[PDB]
Parts: sequence; structure tokens; C-alpha cells
Amino acid sequence: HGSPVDICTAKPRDIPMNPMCIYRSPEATNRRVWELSKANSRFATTFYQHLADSKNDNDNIFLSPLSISTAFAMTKLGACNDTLQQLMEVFKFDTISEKTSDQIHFFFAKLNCRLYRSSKLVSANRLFGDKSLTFNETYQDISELVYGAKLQPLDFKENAEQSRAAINKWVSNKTEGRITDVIPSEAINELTVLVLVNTIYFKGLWKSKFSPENTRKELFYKADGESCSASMMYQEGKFRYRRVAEGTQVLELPFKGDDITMVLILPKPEKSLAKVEKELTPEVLQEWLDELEEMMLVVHMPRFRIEDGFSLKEQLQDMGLVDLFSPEKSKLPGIVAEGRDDLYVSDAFHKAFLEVNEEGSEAAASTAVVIAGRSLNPNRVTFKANRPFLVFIREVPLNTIIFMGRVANPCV
Amino acid sequence: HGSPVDICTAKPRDIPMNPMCIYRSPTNRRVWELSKANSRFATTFYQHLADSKNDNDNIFLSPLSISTAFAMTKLGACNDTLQQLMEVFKFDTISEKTSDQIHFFFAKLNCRLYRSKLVSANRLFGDKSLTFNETYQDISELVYGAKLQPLDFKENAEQSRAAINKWVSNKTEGRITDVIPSEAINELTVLVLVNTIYFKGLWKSKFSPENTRKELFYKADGESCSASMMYQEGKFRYRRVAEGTQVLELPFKGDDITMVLILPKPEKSLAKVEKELTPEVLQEWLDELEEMMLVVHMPRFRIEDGFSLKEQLQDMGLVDLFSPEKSKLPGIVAEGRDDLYVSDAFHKAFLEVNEEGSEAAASTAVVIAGRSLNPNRVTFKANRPFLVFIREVPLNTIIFMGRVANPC
Ligand SMILES: *[C@@H]1O[C@H](CO)[C@@H](O[C@@H]2O[C@H](CO)[C@@H](O[C@H]3O[C@H](CO)[C@@H](O)[C@H](O)[C@@H]3O)[C@H](O)[C@H]2NC(C)=O)[C@H](O)[C@H]1NC(C)=O
Ligand SMILES: *[C@@H]1O[C@H](CO)[C@@H](O[C@@H]2O[C@H](CO)[C@@H](O[C@H]3O[C@H](CO)[C@@H](O)[C@H](O)[C@@H]3O)[C@H](O)[C@H]2NC(C)=O)[C@H](O)[C@H]1NC(C)=O
Ligand SMILES: *[C@@H]1O[C@H](CO)[C@@H](O[C@@H]2O[C@H](CO)[C@@H](O)[C@H](O)[C@H]2NC(C)=O)[C@H](O)[C@H]1NC(C)=O
Ligand SMILES: *[C@@H]1O[C@H](CO)[C@@H](O)[C@H](O)[C@H]1NC(C)=O
Ligand SMILES: *[C@@H]1O[C@H](CO)[C@@H](O)[C@H](O)[C@H]1NC(C)=O
Repeated sequence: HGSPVDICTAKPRDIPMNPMCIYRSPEATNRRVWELSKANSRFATTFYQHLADSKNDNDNIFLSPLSISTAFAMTKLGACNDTLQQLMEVFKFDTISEKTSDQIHFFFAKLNCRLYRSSKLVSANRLFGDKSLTFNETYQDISELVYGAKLQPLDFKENAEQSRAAINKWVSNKTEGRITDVIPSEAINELTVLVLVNTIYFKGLWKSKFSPENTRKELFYKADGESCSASMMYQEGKFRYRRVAEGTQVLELPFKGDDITMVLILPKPEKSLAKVEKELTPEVLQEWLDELEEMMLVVHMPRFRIEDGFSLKEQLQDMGLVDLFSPEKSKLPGIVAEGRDDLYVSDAFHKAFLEVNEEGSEAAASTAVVIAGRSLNPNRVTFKANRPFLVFIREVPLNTIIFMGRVANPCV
Repeated sequence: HGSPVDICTAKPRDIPMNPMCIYRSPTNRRVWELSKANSRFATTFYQHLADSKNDNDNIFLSPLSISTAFAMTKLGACNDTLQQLMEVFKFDTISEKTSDQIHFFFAKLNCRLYRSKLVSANRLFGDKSLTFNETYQDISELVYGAKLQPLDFKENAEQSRAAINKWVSNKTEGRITDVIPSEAINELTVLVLVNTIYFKGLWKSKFSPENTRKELFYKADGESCSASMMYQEGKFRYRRVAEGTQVLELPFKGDDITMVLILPKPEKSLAKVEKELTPEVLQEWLDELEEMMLVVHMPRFRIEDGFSLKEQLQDMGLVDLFSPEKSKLPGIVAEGRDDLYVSDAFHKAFLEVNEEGSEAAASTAVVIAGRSLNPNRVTFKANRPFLVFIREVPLNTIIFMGRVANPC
């Protein structure tokens, strides 16, 4: 009698499932799966902000924070010491009050089971290790059981570029031809050892379809004030909506099953999207969603397609002292007379001197922090018009942000 | 009737410390814990600095000085600005609770440090036309002894610049003269927080001029030049650690302040030693250097360095995972290969919205590799570039540190 092992159902009894190292973290569904979605959502918003920071407000942005959280959780499996701790912290997995890092994989397995079990929402993970190497069995086993990531051998040593073409094809296969060149040229060479890959594919139909005979060409105004032609869709009906504080709007468009929805966030005609992006936290997002009431309204949005991509190594390691140097984001309310927070460090310098001779040595140094007050120029476009907005594709019962981004240019 | 409020004496309760905001982070153990944090910023920051420079250029800074100035700047920070500040400077690793308690510990440490000559002076220069918050002003005077001198930025930037620079020059015996560059201050400048640190000690074991000789020094780019090398033999704390690195400690009259020189073995690049550098590693080396009779020979030289902190700090978010040296992934390959690191990682995404619904896709690829090679052009035994640390031993504090890449 043979029975296929399944983590969703229960853990094996003999197959060892313990990572090589362990990090003990500080401090209406499953408490575990819930707290993990909360951590994931915390990485999504935090990462998004940093991402949006390094880009031009005229550029679109689109990513799957869940996808990223998944790939690195998979990579975490073999991490140790400091590498493991940083990973735990960077992805907010350590915000799960008291819990060893190895428990994260199982909660992650419980989440993926609930997510990928109306509207198509699939995911596939895979490991591509070099054929000449011998990979650790427990690692290979945990990866297959927790993330369903089997290890496929490739010849990086002798056939890098062909191996790359292989991994890219696999991913094109798991995303219906949508993601074709995930791994760039020269990214893989004879020194490569293992490539961990995650993919997520989603395609749903509106619970409340739009009718083609109602789409119209209209001018859409970008952040820099320039305009372009856009096809705007139109329909009126009952939709969950809400006009929050400062005038921000939140609109939820659900897909056939109702458990996956698209949430649109538009700032007040006078305020910029950047104001809404910096204020974005997982709690704020939750408050908005919470206080959403259904009502008769006219939904007016552009039909478009956007493709985006970026290096995580680059983005992840550039999260240092950012706010203090930003006129918009800097918060230094304590310095001046009465809360004046337009203060920000315009620049800081350091000078040092060292002399060593027969009698001894002399050393000097000075650090200068230069704070200045400034402002943000007014927004070019103030009149009501089609402007850029935020987009989220959520799984509601699981409180999970699958996709998210900024639709800054839905043209041509 | 009147007793000056002195923090070096006081206990947490006595000193009323209330900053605008607070941050909750996850028994002189504190002063100790603070020095560790500073030391951790020190190494982290150095590695990043060394990284963006040419291995042929010298490097010299005072991490303590930067930590101090930004700690002073932290007094008026809030929300995300305050958290980042707490984290980037590793203050969030101090087993405490509220972000305000570190200014109390930093004061305790500055007390022990500044009472060989080792002094420090901090001052705030605000625009005369503005009104500065009284509490902020009081706390900066109490904790860092930073008084607020008014200057006319709004009307006389260039003159005010000259003023601040002259004060710095005064507190560093004319060593640091142009800390603040031109155009760095203008009509919109509001406040300039300045820290200063000066040190001058004599060797506990002086060097004799009659023994200095010009010797060839080989730089990182291969070429060689002449340097005046000092010579003397005696008992010094030393040690030839793992991977063949040498650590030498030359103390100053008083023993409480010392210079530590770090030299990698011939076939190892200084750059690789810089990249592997961690507070713990540094500690272990220092921890048990044995005293022994040996011939110490080092160059006599001077180096002056300066740089903008914005660029550096803005990107201080590195993760060992992307570091060939520091990455730890012993669980992937059988037996435990240590050299595994993520060479790069990519994300790609797609979204299409139309009348019928929407379609989204995405992939994340993490590429792990091993066998990273650090260029090494001077692999023979000769005078080469080394690391320099000037530390306070009873307070395990790194006051100054740098790279001597060209004493010529
Ligand atoms: C200067 O910055 C100060 C921060 O260091 C800031 O102090 C805060 O001021 C408020 C109001 O004066 C205090 O709140 C008081 O009032 C509330 C309600 O009236 C009481 O419940 C409180 O107990 C308290 O009595 C804050 O406590 C105080 N924060 C501190 C110092 O702990 C000043 O407001 C700033 N002043 C200027 C000129 O802007
Ligand atoms: C593959 O990675 C494994 C981590 O998931 C790692 O597991 C460790 O394997 C060793 C065996 O060498 C276990 O040590 C055992 O042996 C002693 C004496 O026989 C026992 O007393 C111990 O309690 C233990 O059972 C480790 O405990 C085990 N680590 C854990 C926590 O699972 C393998 O070593 C790696 N294998 C290869 C090929 O590198
Ligand atoms: C930044 O943090 C401070 C607290 O450290 C927050 O201050 C509170 O602001 C609200 C207004 O929304 C007031 O009702 C409270 O009285 C404030 N608390 C204090 C200091 O008494 C502030 O809201 C935070 N700002 C952000 C980024 O949301
Ligand atoms: C890394 O952690 C392991 C246990 O997880 C420990 O045995 C080892 O000494 C650590 N490595 C270091 C930092 O020396
Ligand atoms: C620096 O300031 C002191 C007083 O604080 C003054 O006496 C001294 O002359 C100044 N330094 C010099 C010599 O310029």
C-alpha cells in the first residue's frame, strides 16, 4: 500500500526535515498562516516604497511580493548564522513573536496550500543545480516537500548559456509565455551552482464584466504633466468603495469567485500619488479595506498592460539611511520651534587626519550634518483627470497581497 | 542651593530625557552594549566605504565621530526617519526598550572616554532668525554638550561656513580645516550639527630616528615606491592568526589607548581581509594576542581623507547573502561548501487589464554561485598596505580606523 506524502495534510514520520541552522526570533483562519501573511504584507509595502523611491514617478511599477518572499524563503533553507538572521529580518519573518525560523517553511507550506487549491491562480517552484555537484539530501527533501521544488540538473559548468535558455523556457511555461527572459545574459557561468526559481500565474474574469462598446479614447495625464492617449473602460454598478481621509479613494473590483479581488487606490485630484505611497503601511491598507461599503457607482479605468523587472540584489541592499535625506520623507519635528517638518539633511561630510612618526601618533576628525528646510514643487496637474493610481491583486480570506504596483502610464 | 546637572554622575532617573519621539526596539553592560553597536557600525561602514574606492587609495575616518553626530541628529527624528537611524547605526541592538535611552548611554560612554590626549567637542549652529525647540536644545547640551551658536545662514552663508570651519579647526588643532565645502550651505540651511574628536599620544615604546631607513613599499597596483620605515625591537602583543593574518598592538603611554595594525599574509589581498572583517573576528584576534620579543617595523606617514556621508549611508543595506566572503549557506551542497553566495537575483512581472478581467504573472530567480576570486597582485613578502585601528581598550571602542595603502 503506497501513500503520497503531503505537507498540506501531515508531516512525514521518518524523512528528516530540519534545516542545518535555526534562528529563534524575538518577542477567522489559522493563527499561523495568518501571521505569515501579515509578515509578507509587511515586506510588500516596505519593499514597494523603496522600489518606488528609486524610480521615476512617470514609470510604471509591477511585482509579485509573494513571489519574492517565496523564492528567498526557499533560499533561506540553507542559510546559517548571520545570513539566516538577516534573511529572517529583511522579509519580516521574525515579526512572528517567538518562533524558530524552521517553522516558517511549514507555515509557508500551509499558506501555499490554501492559496493554490473559479479564477486561475497557480504557482510553481523549482531548483536547477549543476550536474557535477552533490546536493544535500535533507535540503533537497525539505525543498520538495515544503515548496514542491524538485531539483533538475543542468550543466552550468560546460553549458551556461544553454542552461539559462532552459530555465527561462521553464518559467515561460509556468507563466503562459508571459515571463520569457527572467534570467539575463552572463548571469550564469561556469561558477554557478544552484538557481532557485518561483513562478505565480493568475488569470480571472471580472465578476462584473466591462462592455467593449463603452471603452473610449481619452487623455491620461502622467506625473510630469505630459499627456498620452488611453482607452478608458466604463460601467456602472454596485461596488465596494470608500473615500478615506485627505480624499484618497479605494475601489475593489472582484473576480468571479469573490476571494481574489483587484483593489485600486487613487489619490485626491490635488494630492500626488507619492503622498499616498509614503503613507502606505499594512495597517493603513487594512483600515481602508475594512471600512469599505458597497454602493451604486461608476467605475472608470484604463485597459492596459505593463511589464516590469529589476534586480533584487540591487534593490535589497540599497535600503539604508533614506528618509533623513529626503525632503518629502524626512521627519525631524523635534528640532524647530513648532513641528516644522520640511527639514531634511541636505548633506553630511566627514574629514579625518592621521600622522604617525617616531614619537607617537596624532589623529583628528570631524563630522558635519547639514540640515535644511525646503519644499516640494506643486503638482503639475491639479484638475480632475485620469491620473496614475496604485493596484493590488489580493486574496481576501487569506489576507495576502499577490500582486501590486503603480499604473503610471497605461498608454499606447 | 545650586548643583550643576551632571550626567556622568547621575542615574537614568535623575536625568529627565524626553525626545519628541520614541522607538521600541526588539549594569554598565549598556555602555558596553553601545560600544559593540558602534563597533558593528564601524566595520560595516568601513567595508562599504573601502568597496567604493580604489585599493590604491588610503582611507581614514573616525567611525565614533560619525556615530556621535548622527546620534545628535537623531534627537529630533521621528517615525521612519528615527527607526532607520536606529537601525543603520546598530543602536537597535542594545538590549533596552525606548530609543531615548541610547543618548543616556552614549553620554556615559563619552564620559569614560574623554575623562595621552583624547578630546571631543560637539556644537549646533542654527540660523539666528529661527526659534529652536527648548527641550531639543536642552537635551543636546546635556547629553552631548552641544550648545547652539546662532549664525546668519539666511543672509551670510559663506561667512557662516568659514565660521563653522574655523571652530572645527580650533577643536582639532588645525588638523581638520575645510570640513564644510562651498555651496554646502545657503539661504535655506537651518541647522548644522558638528562633532569633533582630537587625539595625540606618545608611544609607550618610542621609536628612534637613527633607525629609520627608506624602504621600498609595494602598492595594490603592483608598482613600488619609497617609504621611510621606522625600526625598533622589544616586547609587544602580537599574534599570527588563521589564514596567516598578523595583528600587532602598539600601545600609547597609559596603555588605555592603542594602535592596532592588521596585515594579511602575502598571498591574500587586503581587500579580502577588509571584506571578511566583522566585529567578532576583530575581537577574537585582539582577544589573546600574546606578548613577545619581536622586531616591529612600520612606516612614518600622514594621510588626510574626506568624503560625503550621504552617498555612503543612503545605501547601507547590504546582506551577507550577496557577499562571497560573509555569505553562510552550508546547507545547500553536501559536506558544507562555505563559498556559496547569491551572485544575483531577478524578478520579472506582467499585468494586463481589459474588459473581461485581468491576467498577471511573475517569476523570481535566485542565482547562487561559488569560487569568487579576489584580485591579488602583490603576493610576495614585502612592505604592503595594511589596516590601522586606534582603539580604547577598557571601553572596547574603535575611535579611528583606516587603510594605509600608500605611505609614500
Ligand atoms: C519641543 O519638543 C518637545 C519634545 O521633546 C515637546 O514636548 C512635548 O510637549 C507636549 C505639550 O507641551 C507634552 O504633553 C503634555 O501635555 C499633554 C496633554 O496636554 C499631557 O498629557 C502630557 O503629560 C504633557 O504634560 C509632551 O509630554 C512633551 N513631550 C515630552 C518633552 O516628553 C514640545 O511640545 C516642543 N515645544 C515646542 C516649542 O514646539
Ligand atoms: C545535510 O544537511 C543536514 C541538515 O538538514 C545535515 O544534518 C545533520 O546531519 C548530522 C549527521 O552528520 C546530524 O548529526 C547526528 O549525529 C550525531 C551522532 O551520530 C547525533 O548525536 C546527533 O544528534 C545527530 O543526529 C545532525 O544532527 C543533522 N542536523 C540536523 C539538525 O538535522 C547533514 O549533515 C547534511 N549532510 C551532508 C551530506 O552534508
Ligand atoms: C509618528 O509617530 C508619532 C508618535 O511617535 C505619531 O504621533 C501621534 O500623531 C497623532 C496624529 O495622527 C496624534 O493623535 C498623537 O497625539 C501623536 N502622538 C504623540 C507624539 O503624542 C505620528 O502619528 C507618527 N506619524 C506617522 C508617520 O504616522
Ligand atoms: C554558526 O552557527 C553554528 C550553529 O548554528 C555554530 O556552531 C557556528 O560556530 C557559527 N559560526 C560562527 C559564526 O563561527
Ligand atoms: C580656540 O578656542 C579657544 C577658546 O575655546 C581659544 O583660546 C584658542 O585661541 C582657539 N584656538 C586658536 C589658538 O586659534
